[PDB]
Amino acid sequence: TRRAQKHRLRELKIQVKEFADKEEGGDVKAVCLTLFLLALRARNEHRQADELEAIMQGRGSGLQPAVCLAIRVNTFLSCSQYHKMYRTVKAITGRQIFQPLHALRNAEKVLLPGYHPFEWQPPLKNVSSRTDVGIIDGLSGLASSVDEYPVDTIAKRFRYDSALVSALMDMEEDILEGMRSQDLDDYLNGPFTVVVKESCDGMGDVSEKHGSGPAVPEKAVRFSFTVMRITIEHGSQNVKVFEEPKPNSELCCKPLCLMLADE
Amino acid sequence: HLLSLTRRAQKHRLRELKIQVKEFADKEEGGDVKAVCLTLFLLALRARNEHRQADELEAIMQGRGSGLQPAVCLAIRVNTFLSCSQYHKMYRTVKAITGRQIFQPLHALRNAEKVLLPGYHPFEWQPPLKNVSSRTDVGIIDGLSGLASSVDEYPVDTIAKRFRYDSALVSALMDMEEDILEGMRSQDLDDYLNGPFTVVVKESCDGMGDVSEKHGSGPAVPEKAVRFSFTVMRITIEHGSQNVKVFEEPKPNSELCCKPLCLMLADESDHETLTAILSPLIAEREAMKSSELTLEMGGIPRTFKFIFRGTGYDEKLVREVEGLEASGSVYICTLCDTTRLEASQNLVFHSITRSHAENLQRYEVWRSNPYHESVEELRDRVKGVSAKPFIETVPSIDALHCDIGNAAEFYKIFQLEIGEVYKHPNASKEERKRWQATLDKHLRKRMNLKPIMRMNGNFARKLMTQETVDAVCELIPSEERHEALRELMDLYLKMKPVWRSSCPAKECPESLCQYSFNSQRFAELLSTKFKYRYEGKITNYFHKTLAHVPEIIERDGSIGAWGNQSGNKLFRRFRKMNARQSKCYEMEDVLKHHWLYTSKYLQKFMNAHNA
Ligand SMILES: [Mg+2]
Ligand SMILES: [Mg+2]
Ligand SMILES: [Zn+2]
Repeated sequence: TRRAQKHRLRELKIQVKEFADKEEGGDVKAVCLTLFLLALRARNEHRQADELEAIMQGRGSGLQPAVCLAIRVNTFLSCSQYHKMYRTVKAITGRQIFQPLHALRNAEKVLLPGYHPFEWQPPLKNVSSRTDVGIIDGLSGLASSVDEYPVDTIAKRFRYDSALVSALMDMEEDILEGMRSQDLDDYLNGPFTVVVKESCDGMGDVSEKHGSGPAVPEKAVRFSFTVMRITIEHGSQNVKVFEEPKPNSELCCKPLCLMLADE
Repeated sequence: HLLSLTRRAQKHRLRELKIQVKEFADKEEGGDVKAVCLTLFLLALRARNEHRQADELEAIMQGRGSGLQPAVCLAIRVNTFLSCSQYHKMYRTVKAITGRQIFQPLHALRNAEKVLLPGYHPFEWQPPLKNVSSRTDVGIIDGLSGLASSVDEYPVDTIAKRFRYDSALVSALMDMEEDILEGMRSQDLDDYLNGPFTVVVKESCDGMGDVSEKHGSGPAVPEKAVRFSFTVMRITIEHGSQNVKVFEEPKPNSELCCKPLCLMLADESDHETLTAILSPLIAEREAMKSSELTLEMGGIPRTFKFIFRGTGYDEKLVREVEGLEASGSVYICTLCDTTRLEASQNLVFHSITRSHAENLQRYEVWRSNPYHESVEELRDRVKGVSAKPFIETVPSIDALHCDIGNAAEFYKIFQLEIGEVYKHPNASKEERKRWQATLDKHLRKRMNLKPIMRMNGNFARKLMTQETVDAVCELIPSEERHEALRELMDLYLKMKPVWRSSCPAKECPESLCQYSFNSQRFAELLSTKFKYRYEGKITNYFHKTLAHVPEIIERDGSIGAWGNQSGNKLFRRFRKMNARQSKCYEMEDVLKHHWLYTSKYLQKFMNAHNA
């Protein structure tokens, strides 16, 4: 019990106390912690040593909902099985480490375009000033009644300014880091210059028809954009505060609209 | 500060302290530096009244904290349909964003899944088990069992992968070890108690329809698949002379308790390949029927017996593997030798007069024909036996077929009673169609029901109501017919709980009683009041519901059910998400995944959140 181990190790306790008062001057905590960690790492059990170091330094047990949403999107996970795994881990570990679908969807709708405000010095004629709208119909109010031109291609689209400001907002951290690295302060103003490239191409067969075989050669198309250069001109010359490492990749192709129409 | 220095600098500064601690350890405890360091650190941590951190440290050292034992992560990965690459990505991402290793690596998961696959734990048998190898570290094997695929032989294109029967049973027992221990502890029994454990096991076999994954290119091949699985139904033990059920399955006819033996790609109607694949399993089963397993699961030797019951066979397969004709025979009852003509006359008075030995005898008589009789008389003397049986089957029925048959009969009864056919000897088909349309419109207007020729269970359940028969009888005069229909509906609703309770011996024994009485009353009412339905037609489901219900109850004591599209979707998901190519390792991988999915250990670790 406690009394037995205390009676058996009081000598070691007072010895470590004297040695810490002589060397560290009343720092038995750090001495014993470092000794325990070194022993556990020499025992070739670095897992428990790292876990103890994390739980003693003050590292959080759970994680932010943003990382959960990120891994859920990058692993192609549904909602039912995700909730199943969440509740299973919460029941096994006792504590809550992951995050339910509520905060996940909250962070999702926060990150989606059409959330944070912005403005334009010109009035931007033929464009509304509303700034809380995201996905809309790609038909743009095209009347498709019985007495008009037949059309059935479902199309969805973002707003160009909305998607643009959303991309700028999610790359704000990277461009601020670049500006801090390129011998520049933080209280800087523009006018920043952003080079945006546009691209669009078809997809081919996107229909997994299995009812009777090959039914229709349904072809789709996507219109997208990509940011690959952000510069600022201060004083005389300029400095490229952001240059895309590999723009010809399938990870920075910000999409605008999707249509189920032939090329 | 000391916490800011690297491990190298801290080691250089505390070498003397470490030497003193280790020499004290080897001089007092005798080379126990680990335990003395743990105790010293725990005391130094508790010296500042840090009981929360002390309890967390104790939980971490014990391993019951944020460890995520490889079994739990394996269950998660196998249930959420997670591949190896995506799981490794998630693991490394969480480890980098958290710092600690909360999940497990891939090799730990491989070890955890190999410790559960069949052919790992040792076992033995009291009999030598002739014609069976004694090797005990084999898992997935080719289901053909030394085929003859040479070019000069009968061609066959199948991929059969199977586990060994004894290996699968030992794996299932090692899986349910904890469950049976908990059960015997809850049943007020000693922790140490040898066998023999009477293990009643259910046997089943059914196809999977279509498992092809061809996106386009037209309907190239049907590619029909088929499986063969078992399910441990119950375990019983005795203390002296009195028996006591020590383990009973909560959901026998479920999907999470389907332990698969073999998986192959062959048509169910393909008889020769099915026989060639299932002969080794039948041989193993008949050799194990009279053996004694010995295991060391609970630290002490435990003996095991087995009782096999092949009740998981549908009608299409029980009319093919048993030797009878598929569908064109006059004989319809799979228990009695009553013809279709005699079944319409004799309703309830029957008995089970079929077994495997008598079927073998009848097939031998058919083959030899020692009496030298004509073909028709020989056929009606062998009671339709034409093929040789090779699997001892125990047929059974479910409530769904019974109720749909009763409703299909009552629908035509309503049509015949609304058409006034008792006064019209010969009617016309168009007049009967007009009767049907009028009845459908009246029902849709009063009861608000949607008629359809395609019959199912929901239609039969919603049609069998007292309000329905009242609404369809209030139209016809001569209220004596109304009273007859009332008595018929009353007898039906009194007989329903017999097969709609799953336990007549405990749920409703009074309903089980007087069954023959009410059945005879119903037969007398049908043969006297409704003396017109005798057209030489009778349904086998209705015959089994009338006659062979009490015998099945006395044999087993339950009916239950069989959720049609249940296994095919799971097989397709396993074959698409987590499976290999080459059509050779694909079946092994899907079988391993299905076995890991049907494990009681992983399921218990999963559904533990309800507590
Ligand atoms: Mg192109
Ligand atoms: Mg079937
Ligand atoms: Zn019968």
